[PDB]
Amino acid sequence: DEAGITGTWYNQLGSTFIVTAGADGALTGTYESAAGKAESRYVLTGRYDSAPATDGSGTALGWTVAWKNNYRNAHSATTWSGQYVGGAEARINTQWLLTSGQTEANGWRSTLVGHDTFTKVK
Amino acid sequence: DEAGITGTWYNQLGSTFIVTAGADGALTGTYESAAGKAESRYVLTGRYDSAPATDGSGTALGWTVAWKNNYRNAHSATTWSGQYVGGAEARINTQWLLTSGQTEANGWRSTLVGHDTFTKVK
Amino acid sequence: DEAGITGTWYNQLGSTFIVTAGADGALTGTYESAAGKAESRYVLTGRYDSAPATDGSGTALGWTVAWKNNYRNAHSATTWSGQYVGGAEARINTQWLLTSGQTEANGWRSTLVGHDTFTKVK
Amino acid sequence: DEAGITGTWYNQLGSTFIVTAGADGALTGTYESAAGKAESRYVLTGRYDSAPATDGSGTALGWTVAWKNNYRNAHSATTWSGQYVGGAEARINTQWLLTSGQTEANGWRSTLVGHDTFTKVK
Repeated sequence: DEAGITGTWYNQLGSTFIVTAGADGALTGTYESAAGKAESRYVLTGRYDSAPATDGSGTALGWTVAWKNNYRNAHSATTWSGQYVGGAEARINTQWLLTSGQTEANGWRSTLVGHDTFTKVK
Repeated sequence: DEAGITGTWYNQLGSTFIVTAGADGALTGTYESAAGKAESRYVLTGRYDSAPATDGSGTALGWTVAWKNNYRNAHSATTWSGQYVGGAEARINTQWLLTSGQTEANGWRSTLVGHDTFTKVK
Repeated sequence: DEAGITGTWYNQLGSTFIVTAGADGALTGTYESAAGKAESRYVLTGRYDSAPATDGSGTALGWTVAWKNNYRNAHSATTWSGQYVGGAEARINTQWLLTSGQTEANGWRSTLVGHDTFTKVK
Repeated sequence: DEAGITGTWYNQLGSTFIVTAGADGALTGTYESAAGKAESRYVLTGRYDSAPATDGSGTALGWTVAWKNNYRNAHSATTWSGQYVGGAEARINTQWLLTSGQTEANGWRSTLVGHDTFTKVK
């Protein structure tokens, strides 16, 4: 599934995730968000299970983007946790957490949760 | 906060997170879980906001561990999203998502959510 | 939106949510899950914002089901948090948390997170 | 555990949750938040597993508050999912989701996640 994961993915928001999966579990790449306080591409890094089971289960993975690049600093970071499912309609199904830098008093309002689905077309 | 983040952290479960923060936002390191289907150390990678605001807000960050190393393969990955708060009781406050590889039919039961707090002592 | 919310909704799993919205914010009804350790109907109760803004924003709401009825006891409860959006393709968009009764030591593995979308057809 | 749950609970934010647990799984009561856009008391309703297992596992429960009362309308609702653990340091351990009414375009930024722990003292 190194082969399966590596490439360009798109989510339902129009965001673009470009990733290379390394042989021993690394994910590296760039993320471009169609939504929020984001412009251009941001570095991403993450991990995947390089030896998934072969019972039709997906391949567990995750990655993080900190929302800082040369154009913008959104004082926040998102992590996506999910799985890759291969085949003719290959998908990466995720849930994510977006934490923004807040005072310790405003900690309760720091973290958004949502869900993105990534496909190889759009 | 490169300085502040780099080092060894412990959570309320007894887990140990060793991390180096790089100058332009990288987090690399190892994670050893006191809980779950985990043995020894696992690679982690993530990102942090290398230029946080200076109003007392924390520093947004996240990282991922895929639960595969030479000893075990738990067909799963966790991502932690949170923030570093510095000072005499420095903390990394997080929420996490743990996704396990599942059939597409069992997707609804794939992802656990929780929260860990990391400190420099314990 | 009392009118809009009251009725029968279906999610992407084939589950059926029957609800009455009361004038001062109550939600009462029954839930029948197509997934998991569930049979027949279960009581639900919840709340909604009975005076939403009129800028095209949805109507905030939530409800809980404890997974006990005469046929089954799954020692667990789900809560759905989300919003009702009206019109020709009316939707209730939700995120949910499912907590299962666990020992205090297994607390970290107690809570699943996911997302359901409800429609008036299927 | 009807007995155990019924009463007044306090969380780490100073919020106060007053609840009655009914014999067949109902939770009714009032919630007063020390945090956020909240004043005075708000209705809550929820459910609990009225027949938990007796292996030391907690009692699964959840409830919802819509943030509207005579004083304020915050166009939002929170749901808490968690468990009651009895004994000399009785606790209700929760994760919560707070959804705010948003346009369908801003749906991705609608829902906060966090965690509250409730105790019988403070």
